[PDB]
Amino acid sequence: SRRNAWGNQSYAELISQAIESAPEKRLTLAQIYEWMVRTVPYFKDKGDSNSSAGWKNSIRHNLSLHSKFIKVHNEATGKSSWWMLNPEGG
Repeated sequence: SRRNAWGNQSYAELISQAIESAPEKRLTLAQIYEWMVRTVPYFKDKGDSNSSAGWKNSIRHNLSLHSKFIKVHNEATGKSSWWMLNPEGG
């Protein structure tokens, strides 16, 4: 309701852009976080503060909710599961 500024875009859309931006089309959980700061500098100010741990959890709900994302079995012995968009469309 009070969304504005860069755009009332949903986080699912911003996460899709990051994966779509990558060539292999694959990113780990930590990469989404770093990419958001890169694709959304407005978060650089919070990086110097603990408040960073807040918005990061919100993203975690999107990864679990909306099967839009598929889980990948990391060969690194499940060190960091890779997130990918479903190939049925996108």
